[PDB]
Amino acid sequence: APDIPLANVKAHLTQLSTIAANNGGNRAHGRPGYKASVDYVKAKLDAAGYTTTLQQFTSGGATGYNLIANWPGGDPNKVLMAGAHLDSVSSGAGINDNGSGSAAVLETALAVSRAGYQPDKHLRFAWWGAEELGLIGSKFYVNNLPSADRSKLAGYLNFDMIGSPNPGYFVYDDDPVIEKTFKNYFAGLNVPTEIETRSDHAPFKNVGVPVGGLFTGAGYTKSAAQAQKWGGTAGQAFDRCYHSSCDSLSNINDTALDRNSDAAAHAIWTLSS
Ligand SMILES: N[C@@H](Cc1c[nH]c2ccccc12)C(=O)O
Ligand SMILES: N[C@@H](Cc1c[nH]c2ccccc12)C(=O)O
Ligand SMILES: [Ca+2]
Ligand SMILES: [Zn+2]
Ligand SMILES: [Zn+2]
Repeated sequence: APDIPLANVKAHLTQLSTIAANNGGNRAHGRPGYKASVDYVKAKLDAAGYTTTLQQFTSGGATGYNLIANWPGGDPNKVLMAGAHLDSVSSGAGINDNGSGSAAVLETALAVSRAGYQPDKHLRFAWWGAEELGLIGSKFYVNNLPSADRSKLAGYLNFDMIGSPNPGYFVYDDDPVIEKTFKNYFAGLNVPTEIETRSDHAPFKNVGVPVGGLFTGAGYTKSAAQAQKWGGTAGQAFDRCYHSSCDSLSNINDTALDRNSDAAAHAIWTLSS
């Protein structure tokens, strides 16, 4: 896999921050900052050669969108998916929650094209709408994916909050092959991980698609033991600005964002061979 350039990921976050500022301070479902987020991500993907789909739904009286990006080629009967919700809550720009996951997934999809990669499995990336309303966009996608296409899914990888300023390194304990691929990447860095103990992998998991993912923590408090193994501040939240107006460009730990973006690409390459 390539090394995902941290600066490229950070630059997507800067664009999402500007989009929030230009649209009432947020990127929330039913508000213009969400669709403007979608348009930015879509234009990058289209220019890199993806076949993109805007999947529209209505929730709460307002139009929502999922953005689906298929990399042409690969075995149609073995599809590997990776995704991240692209909506924020309306209190702020949602840069860690979940610009961080959205930017890592986008930069990994751009890296495929830059590398001239031809994965054996077909790759499909997704940016979900309306996750903050209760997984509405990912539930819509799974509910509208015919069973014949569901059965073609080899896995779904989810990235929701991966740049927390006081981070832990959590790996979902779901499908064993996906979990081992992420833990192998962190082992090469000599960075320990813990099992993740309510995001867009749930609708996939619940219909038997193998899932996994990465998370750096939200409102819970970092323990003494976690500060000893990962650094940071014991007794403070992993993300002190969770769902807050302060979930801004300042609310990112660059090392966590870099490690989780690189791990995302590692798993996507490994699992699509
Ligand atoms: N889905 C949550 C974030 C979150 C909290 N705890 C998690 C555990 C795993 C994955 C995601 C989470 C949100 O968007 O605010
Ligand atoms: N995100 C920076 C820390 C930081 C907070 N606010 C900043 C403003 C400018 C530059 C860096 C920062 C890091 O992870 O090291
Ligand atoms: Ca990197
Ligand atoms: Zn989230
Ligand atoms: Zn959230």
